[PDB]
Amino acid sequence: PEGPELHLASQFVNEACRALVFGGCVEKSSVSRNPEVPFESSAYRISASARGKELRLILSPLPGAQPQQEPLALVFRFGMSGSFQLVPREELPRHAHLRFYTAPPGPRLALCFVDIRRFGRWDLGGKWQPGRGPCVLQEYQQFRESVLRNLADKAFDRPICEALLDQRFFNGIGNYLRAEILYRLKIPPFEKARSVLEALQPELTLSQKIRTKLQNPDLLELCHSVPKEVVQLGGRGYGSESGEEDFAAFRAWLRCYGMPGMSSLQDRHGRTIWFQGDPGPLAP
Repeated sequence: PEGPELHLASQFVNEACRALVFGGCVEKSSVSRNPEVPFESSAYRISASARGKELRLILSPLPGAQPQQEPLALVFRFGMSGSFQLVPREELPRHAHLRFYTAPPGPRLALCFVDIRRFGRWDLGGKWQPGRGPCVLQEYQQFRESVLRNLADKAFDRPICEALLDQRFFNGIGNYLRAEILYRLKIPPFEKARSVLEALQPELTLSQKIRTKLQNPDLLELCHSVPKEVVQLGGRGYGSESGEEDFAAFRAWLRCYGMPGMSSLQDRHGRTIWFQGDPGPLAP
């Protein structure tokens, strides 16, 4: 998955669980190789936040809840088929590998992490993955400063289409985003990364920026604004029944990835990069 989805998923959990009270233990399917979640509370609230391609759930016991339980955070990585779904207790999805059940007050429901392929993972604790940089959606300024400050890193000797997938610097950018981003600026996917960013190495006022930056956004600005477009398009459809409608809108939003006429190549990782025109000097 890519940044927009994790963000939208987090929004869904928070909104759906805002007034729900969960209780009991957190159940993991026997088949799941992920860790068991030591937790038990008669009444707790679930909240979530996202950062790049990671979603963090926080389980917070309500006052009076028993037995004594400290808040617990869990960080998830969705994988190809992972998702969060809120369903009726008697309709648990066949591939629900981690489940949280609502407490007696009101209709019995279950928040589930569903993942048929089981590529998804979760770890105990609220610590984000070591080395992942700032989220391109929620931490734009920190994301940008970190890239410019570390341009000397060997990560930028690779072609731009490959560096865009390096989560140490572009946390949240995935295969369809790098294609759409590069297409907006018509930047050859195999141009040396540092070469495309070098020029970017309380200065300009708003009037100056409006005159020379507004209609000429740079690669780093788009790493934030492009995925933000997907977030706006997605609205509050995650977790609902508007899946068909949402994918149709996403399909229409794409300008390059998997589009007719567009060229395609395989990077050193085997991932397909879509582009239009010149592939670049470092093309395989």
